[PDB]
Amino acid sequence: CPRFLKVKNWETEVVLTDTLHLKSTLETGCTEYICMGSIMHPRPEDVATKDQLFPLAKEFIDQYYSSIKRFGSKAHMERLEEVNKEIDTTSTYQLKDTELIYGAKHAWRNASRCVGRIQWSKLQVFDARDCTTAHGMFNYICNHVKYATNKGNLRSAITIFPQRTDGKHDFRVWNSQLIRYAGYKQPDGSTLGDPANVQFTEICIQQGWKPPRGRFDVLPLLLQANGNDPELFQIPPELVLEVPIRHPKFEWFKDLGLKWYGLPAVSNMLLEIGGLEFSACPFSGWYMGTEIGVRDYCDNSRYNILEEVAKKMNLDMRKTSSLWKDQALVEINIAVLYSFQSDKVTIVDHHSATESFIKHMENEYRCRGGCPADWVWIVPPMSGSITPVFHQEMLNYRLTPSFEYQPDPWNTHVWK
Amino acid sequence: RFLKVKNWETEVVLTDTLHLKSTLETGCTEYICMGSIMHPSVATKDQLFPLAKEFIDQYYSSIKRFGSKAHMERLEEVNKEIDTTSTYQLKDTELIYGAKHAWRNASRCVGRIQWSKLQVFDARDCTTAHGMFNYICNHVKYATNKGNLRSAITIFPQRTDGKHDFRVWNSQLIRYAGYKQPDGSTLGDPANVQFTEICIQQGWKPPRGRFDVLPLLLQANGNDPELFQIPPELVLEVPIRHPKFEWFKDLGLKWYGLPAVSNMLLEIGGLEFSACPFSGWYMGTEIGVRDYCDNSRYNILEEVAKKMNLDMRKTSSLWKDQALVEINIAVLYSFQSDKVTIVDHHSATESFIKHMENEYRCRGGCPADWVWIVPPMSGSITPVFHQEMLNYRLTPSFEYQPDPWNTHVWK
Ligand code: HEM
Ligand code: HEM
Ligand SMILES: Cc1cc(N)nc2cc(-c3ccc(OCc4ccccn4)c(CN)c3)ccc12
Ligand SMILES: Cc1cc(N)nc2cc(-c3ccc(OCc4ccccn4)c(CN)c3)ccc12
Ligand SMILES: C[C@H](O)[C@H](O)[C@H]1CNc2nc(N)[nH]c(=O)c2N1
Ligand SMILES: C[C@H](O)[C@H](O)[C@H]1CNc2nc(N)[nH]c(=O)c2N1
Ligand SMILES: [Zn+2]
Repeated sequence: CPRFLKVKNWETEVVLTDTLHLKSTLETGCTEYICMGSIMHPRPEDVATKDQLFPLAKEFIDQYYSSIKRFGSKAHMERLEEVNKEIDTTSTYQLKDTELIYGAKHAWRNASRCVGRIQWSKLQVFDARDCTTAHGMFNYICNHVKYATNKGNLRSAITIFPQRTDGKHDFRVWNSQLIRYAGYKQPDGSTLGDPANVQFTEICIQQGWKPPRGRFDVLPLLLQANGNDPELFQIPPELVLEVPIRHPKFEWFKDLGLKWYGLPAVSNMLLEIGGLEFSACPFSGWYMGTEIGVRDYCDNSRYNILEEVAKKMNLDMRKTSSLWKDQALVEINIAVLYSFQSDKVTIVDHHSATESFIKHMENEYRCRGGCPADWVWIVPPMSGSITPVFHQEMLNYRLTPSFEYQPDPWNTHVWK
Repeated sequence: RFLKVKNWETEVVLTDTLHLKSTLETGCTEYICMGSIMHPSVATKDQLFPLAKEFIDQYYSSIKRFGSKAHMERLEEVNKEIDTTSTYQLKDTELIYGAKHAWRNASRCVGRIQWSKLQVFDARDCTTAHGMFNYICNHVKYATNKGNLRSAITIFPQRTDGKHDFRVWNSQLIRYAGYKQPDGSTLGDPANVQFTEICIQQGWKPPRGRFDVLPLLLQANGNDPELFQIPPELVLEVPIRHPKFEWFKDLGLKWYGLPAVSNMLLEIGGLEFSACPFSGWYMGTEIGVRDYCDNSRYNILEEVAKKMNLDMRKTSSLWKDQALVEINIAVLYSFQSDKVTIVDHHSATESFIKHMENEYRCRGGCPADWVWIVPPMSGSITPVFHQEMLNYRLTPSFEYQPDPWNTHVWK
């Protein structure tokens, strides 16, 4: 593998040099003869063996002591020996609080698909490894929601529940995000609410949830502790900050009855640190406007509102070459940013966010020797080429600590 | 192994077997993906015969006569020729097959539903830049067809020793000049400031306007390049106006109807065709987003947003996004009103999805570069954004080559 790789920005001519790729530890899915860079995702009994765990832990511990400028120190060699004994006697080990915080921040720093990583070192880490029950998980999650929401001055945070042991005692949040809206398939084939969440909604209903059957119903939490069957909990509604969507010019936009929640909090990913696996680790930041205004609202398989907005805008919808879809899409994203800013709920537009990411990427190249980035995900879903990331070459590779995908828990759970 | 690609909007899953036929590299490895790198980085008789044999085999497999008498005789024929000349010449049928398949295999091209409808002009008998100019004029006239554009490619003689290359020095046959001003800024098209200066330095008298059609700069058989003015009645242009903003025409904008890329290399069966201008018709965003609104291109967003009286102090007003849509409405409206072929990015990406379906069914796959296929605006409200794609390299192909003014040893 070549030692220095160059990436160029075709708009500014800036050339950056990447050496950090030499530290990559996992597979991308690509080969020498095929590129899988647009593939979205390129056994539960199996946990890391002693022999697998030793090198992964040393690699992380080494990285941690190098970061605090104590590599090779007495404290470094003693921590190595203590970890090695734990793995020897118990087949696993426990991270120190300092290492847990370092690992979580670096999984975010390493998340190649995240345009928001300029913030990676300002992450509030909540240590929930003492949790034993689903009620306890509910408590930790409510506190997380309240802290991160901060009455609209959102603060990035992660809550980390106990790590995997034998694979039969996993902690899991069954929700894909802490706050999402229910979706309901009707007998006639139409959908009320968010079509993305129909399957999960049906699971909640089977578990006993009584659905209000509206368009914007906050879903309950479905929480699994220690491998037990999951349990339902209603998030207290005063903890769910929401924004009604209105438009600065179009007085009729409010009459569409749209709203969205303030806190994006992904809850179905796995955090890997030093070979340890944290299967329940909900983390939250704040929104980029297009996540709501382009994807959530205008995806055909989501709320799919382009049609109705175009009608109320009295656009010619007969020919595609009028660009009526594009024109309505901009107005919708204007409304989303206006409504969040008016209510003083943190949000970032796609111009500001991508401009910050370029500055972040350049700094990471300077101080760290690189910045893994997934162009397919970094470039926003509208107006791609009038953001600076479109013209920026990126290298994608997988560093650890990392956030990973994991199978949906209803597909693997053994019901008690 | 068989590879699956999913459309996350329609849940259609296609199965790729065609990738198993590739042997050229992508630039990625198991540990690093270079899918967003623009260019991830003179044969011998021994390099040349396996390449020739592979291409002959796939041609005779394509015409349902694999292992036939003609197939066996063509292989032996090509064998003797590489032996005794260090190269070989393609039959006419093979030239046409190879050129259509280079287009078919172009992973970055969203227009490939048209790939088998390509007019192939054989220019392998050309010897001088005057001959190149004649062949190119005939291409332009045929492809333009009074607005009813027709896809075409003109293929000049192949590389021999690398010292006698035919080259079109222009990056496209029709482009507008760019002028580096005294006060530091740029008049015209900044993409072409360097090429324009080379044309001036070679004797071209520049009109110094905003849309000055560049001359052709043509190199035959490795000689110094020579300048030629394309006859203006051959250059079809469209004044851009808006269907609702009557002030838009006062911007003074125009563009040319014929996109004709002239700086790429065509590779067929180990042979290299360093001059092979090819042309189709525009997707509107190529003009309305990239050519007009790239920071390093015509950069007209501020001006348009001014005349729209948009609030420009905060990025979160999305004033850039509003002006961008209006510019692209004007381009599509202007070409359509003048009956010049153009396709919008919704229709084009929709056609590409259908093309992918066809290729998976009849060919076992379709190499496709998501980074290039997804249009530069309104990405996720086009169907290709939600379509998983596999990128891999098949030959015959179009390849990049160095700019001639970095190689050419003058005399
Ligand atoms: C603080 C403000 C943040 C912003 C503006 C932001 C922005 C984004 C956006 C726009 C995406 C693409 C999402 C999509 O297309 O649906 C994304 C993905 C991602 N973000 Fe960030 N993010 C933020 C905070 C965080 C935090 C706090 C973490 C973890 C601690 C994180 C980790 C990730 C990961 C792992 C992904 C990839 C998700 C996947 O592959 O499915 N982000 N982010
Ligand atoms: C007929 C209508 C066609 C349409 C609408 C079309 C559309 C496009 C577009 C939009 C691009 C991306 C260009 C950019 O972003 O700057 C592209 C790339 C490309 N097209 Fe097509 N195209 C057409 C015809 C053709 C033909 C006739 C050929 C060759 C015979 C061809 C070969 C290519 C190649 C090689 C590329 C990639 C260029 C590169 O890698 O730098 N296309 N096409
Ligand atoms: C912290 C934060 C802030 C912010 N503003 N946005 C964020 C977006 C994500 C995010 C996006 C897309 C995802 O996957 C879509 C998918 C996958 C497979 C199939 C269908 N769809 C997932 C999967 N967990 C997460 C994660 C964290 C974010
Ligand atoms: C046949 C046809 C029809 C149509 N409608 N559009 C077409 C666009 C291209 C096309 C686009 C971008 C390109 O690369 C930009 C670049 C590279 C390196 C450095 C700077 N810039 C090249 C490389 N020549 C070609 C090619 C053919 C087209
Ligand atoms: C097929 C394609 O990979 C898929 O639609 C991806 C494209 N890029 C994306 N980019 C972001 N940020 N989020 C997404 O969900 C997707 N979806
Ligand atoms: C850095 C990146 O590869 C570069 O900007 C690419 C991105 N995608 C593109 N897509 C198209 N269609 N045309 C382009 O010129 C580019 N440029
Ligand atoms: Zn790749």
